[PDB]
Amino acid sequence: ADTIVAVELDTYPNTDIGDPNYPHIGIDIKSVRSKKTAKWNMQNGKVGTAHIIYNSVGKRLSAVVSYPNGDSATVSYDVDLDNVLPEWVRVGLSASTGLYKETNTILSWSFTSKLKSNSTHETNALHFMFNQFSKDQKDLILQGDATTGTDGNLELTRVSSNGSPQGSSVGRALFYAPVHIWESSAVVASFDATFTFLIKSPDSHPADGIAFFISNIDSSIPSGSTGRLLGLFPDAN
Amino acid sequence: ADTIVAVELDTYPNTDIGDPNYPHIGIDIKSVRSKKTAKWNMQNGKVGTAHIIYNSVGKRLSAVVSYPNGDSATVSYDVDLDNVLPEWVRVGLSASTGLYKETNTILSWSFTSKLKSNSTHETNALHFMFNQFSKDQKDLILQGDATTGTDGNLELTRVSSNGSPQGSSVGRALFYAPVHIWESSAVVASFDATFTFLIKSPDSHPADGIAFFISNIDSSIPSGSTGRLLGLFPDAN
Amino acid sequence: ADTIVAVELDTYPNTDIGDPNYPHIGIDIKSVRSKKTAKWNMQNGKVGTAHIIYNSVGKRLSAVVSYPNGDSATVSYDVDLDNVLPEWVRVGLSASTGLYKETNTILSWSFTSKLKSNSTHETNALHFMFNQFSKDQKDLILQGDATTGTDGNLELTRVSSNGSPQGSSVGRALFYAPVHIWESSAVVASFDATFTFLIKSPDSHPADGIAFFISNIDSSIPSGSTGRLLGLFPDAN
Amino acid sequence: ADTIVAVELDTYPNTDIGDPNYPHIGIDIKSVRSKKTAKWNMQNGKVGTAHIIYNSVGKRLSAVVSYPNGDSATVSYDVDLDNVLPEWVRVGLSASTGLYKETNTILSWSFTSKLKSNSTHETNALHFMFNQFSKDQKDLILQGDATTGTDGNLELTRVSSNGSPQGSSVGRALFYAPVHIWESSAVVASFDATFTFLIKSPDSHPADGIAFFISNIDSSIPSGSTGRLLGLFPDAN
Ligand SMILES: CO[C@@H]1O[C@H](CO)[C@@H](O)[C@H](O)[C@@H]1O
Ligand SMILES: CO[C@@H]1O[C@H](CO)[C@@H](O)[C@H](O)[C@@H]1O
Ligand SMILES: CO[C@@H]1O[C@H](CO)[C@@H](O)[C@H](O)[C@@H]1O
Ligand SMILES: CO[C@@H]1O[C@H](CO)[C@@H](O)[C@H](O)[C@@H]1O
Ligand SMILES: [Ca+2]
Ligand SMILES: [Ca+2]
Ligand SMILES: [Ca+2]
Ligand SMILES: [Ca+2]
Ligand SMILES: [Mn+2]
Ligand SMILES: [Mn+2]
Ligand SMILES: [Mn+2]
Ligand SMILES: [Mn+2]
Repeated sequence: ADTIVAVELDTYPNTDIGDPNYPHIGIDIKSVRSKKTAKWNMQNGKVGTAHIIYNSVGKRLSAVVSYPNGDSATVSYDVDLDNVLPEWVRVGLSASTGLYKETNTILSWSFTSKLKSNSTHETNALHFMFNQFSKDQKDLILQGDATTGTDGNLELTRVSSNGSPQGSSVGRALFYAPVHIWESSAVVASFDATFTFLIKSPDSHPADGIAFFISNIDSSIPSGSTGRLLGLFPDAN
Repeated sequence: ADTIVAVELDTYPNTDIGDPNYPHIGIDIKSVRSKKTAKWNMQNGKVGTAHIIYNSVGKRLSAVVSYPNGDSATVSYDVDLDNVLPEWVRVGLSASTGLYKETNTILSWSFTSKLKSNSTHETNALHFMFNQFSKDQKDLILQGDATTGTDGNLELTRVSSNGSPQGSSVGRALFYAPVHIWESSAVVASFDATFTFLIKSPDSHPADGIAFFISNIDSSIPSGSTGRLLGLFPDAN
Repeated sequence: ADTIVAVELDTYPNTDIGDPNYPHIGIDIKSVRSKKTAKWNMQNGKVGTAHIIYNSVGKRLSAVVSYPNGDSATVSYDVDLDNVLPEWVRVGLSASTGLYKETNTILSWSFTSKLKSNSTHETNALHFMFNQFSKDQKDLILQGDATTGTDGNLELTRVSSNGSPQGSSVGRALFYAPVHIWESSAVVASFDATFTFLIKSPDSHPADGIAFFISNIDSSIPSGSTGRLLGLFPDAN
Repeated sequence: ADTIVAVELDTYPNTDIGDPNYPHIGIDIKSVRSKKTAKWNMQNGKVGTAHIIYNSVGKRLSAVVSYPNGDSATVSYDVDLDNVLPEWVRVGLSASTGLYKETNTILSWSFTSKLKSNSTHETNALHFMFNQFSKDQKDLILQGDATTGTDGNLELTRVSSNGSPQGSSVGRALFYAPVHIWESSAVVASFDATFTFLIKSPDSHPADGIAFFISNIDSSIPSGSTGRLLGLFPDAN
């Protein structure tokens, strides 16, 4: 299977697979069963912002999700990603719907990675920022139901022409270049990511969420990973 | 044929095909015959730095090459790259040797592209920085004789096991991700590139040069573009 | 007097001092009499974005102002700022009102300066970005009627508590740190700036405009520089 | 008294005042007695690199010091800097010598601060990078014996005309602009700092160390804070 690290914005409490019984943000290390969660007031129809930060020194993977009204949820988990992730990875966004649904609309997405060697000034870095997604976004690998160009937005899951979300959808966007996320010789490996999203559901309850993830370079949507699996895992192990 | 925009650090006067009779910096718009050149005193065995700068507002492509003792060569050329390059590109480094040779050693390579649209705050950006090239450097596409990892460097052309450069070599390094170099709705598209290089010819009779280039995404080294053609062009037209 | 370089967003045609007879963008080199202007459709009440770019290689100072509807005005002027500006400078925004008025509201402001030496990797850089201005913005020197903290915005000129603009107002905001804008030894000196603004007038015609400027470090509003003088010059010489 | 948060590269064990009995890296929260230290093998006459990293989400301040041969020391400490520093600060470098001495030579110094608020896209940022310090370097506040310009470096403490360091020296370099280190409404405040240093003791008996610090804006060198007090603290409490 793929190797996944993710920060999940999980809109739907799947308590059968260990979700807490509320919308929550979570840190997923090789399992959908968040090593750590925090309660999250997902505000239906509002533009939210997620920030993900890690460095190899502190070895603490941190995430915050906030809305303009100031409500914010945070989660941090101590993890040495050198021991989790392959040295080269891709990074992406993933979202799903199930039986319940929501738009999983990405308005913007940036990422910075840094690999600082002992050698003096010898930082390697990758940064990208998408504030506008075009129809044919060639630096983005779109997977599953992921489309771009739709209000300048990335729709990770299916939406109808009227902006109505479809259920049992999964989709992801990976940045095209492999990312060197750690290196033997590196003093500091550090990455941060930000994305802004608009999760809107006409249902009883929104589902299933958005995740920022780091995978093996050849990572693909696991079959069946709609719903609670968030486009990330083949199962709930 | 590929579409190439390049800045050439041309170490070998091929007067035969329109080079000036001295080592020079040149701007190459779809031809190895520079639209503009400037005399360049290549310092054998020294680390030089080339900067390349363009924005879509000023519509001037500028390049400078310097060495630590302060000596520098500059060339700039008015061109609207929107009329030249496709909307998506790859950017890269190329080098060649021919009858004569030199180390085409790249010690560092950074690049920033920005696309600032109309919509308000909607910059797309890419930036990468390589101060250290690794043996297997998955965000570079290595072409021809280009290799990475030998002293943390990118050797664009063949160097024998003892640091001794080889004739009739060509190699290139393209950043893996396509680059949105322009867009109709962008207010500003800008890019700048820096690389540091070590050109050493054991005889001080160097050939043929290094180039920063921008090409069609599927650019490959044209057949028999060693020597004066710098791995960029199929001929000297 | 101060030494001023500015990009003006000039909302009011003062043809007595050489303004073209329309709103225009302009490049001001030590005079309010733009060395170069372009017609500008200032859209009353809309959020506009100005981008200013220069580098020391191309020696072309470029500016674009755009609105979300895609209307954009550009101006570029060849100028070697090494010959204009002191080596250390401050950078800022300025705006004025006269007999006519407008809000001169700055929503955001960023600036990057870069000073790259021959010495290898030896960039100096300053970057700042204000997307939110607070009441007591200590990295900003506010001059004249300039206030911050008002919707998270910088109001360069007087506005009443109901957001109504006042005439015969001038104000500016300078970034606190001196900026090293050029250096003998530098291979590349380059700066860019962006700001977003909301110019709204209830009058017949808006006045007088917003400028991004670079001055001597001790620069202050010239007395009387409300109105067409834009907070920049003591007169129209 | 000033409020100091610092990372110390402490070259001289003052066991007397709680140093461990070896050269060490330390995190100093309002006291020269580090909350956390780590053993540091200072390499006489080599260029070392220190990285300091904090974000307000993870609430862990981490520092690493390395030398080109790969050897490195790391310390991290959970602290919420919002409860420690004022909202606005200056950031700087400090060094001292005492009975014993060393070059406290800074070759480069960069810093990034970000304040990411609630409002959507509303990052405030500051970044500066000094790879070259100039004789009159108007964006640094030089305090005590600190000087700039000698080999393009910042000598934090006195060095005789022949490169020979002096005892009982103190000096500091603060970036000129106040830094918005935190804000109540910010979702994320983060900062990171890097500097490269050359500590040379002709005898290999070095004292006293270099620190990266964050202080009240009006921080000055406390009286008799040469030696073990690193120009940071008025006493060793
Ligand atoms: C209750 O059934 C589920 O619906 C929720 C919301 O979609 C998902 O968590 C899950 O995987 C199924 O598809
Ligand atoms: C003399 O033949 C050439 O050698 C020079 C010097 O390398 C090149 O410019 C060229 O294309 C051929 O390979
Ligand atoms: C017509 O009088 C003027 O009003 C316009 C608009 O304010 C300004 O250009 C000028 O300086 C005076 O104050
Ligand atoms: C022995 O006296 C001290 O010298 C050492 C070594 O420099 C310092 O730590 C200290 O504060 C005094 O100056
Ligand atoms: Ca779930
Ligand atoms: Ca040639
Ligand atoms: Ca005017
Ligand atoms: Ca000590
Ligand atoms: Mn979950
Ligand atoms: Mn040529
Ligand atoms: Mn004018
Ligand atoms: Mn100590």
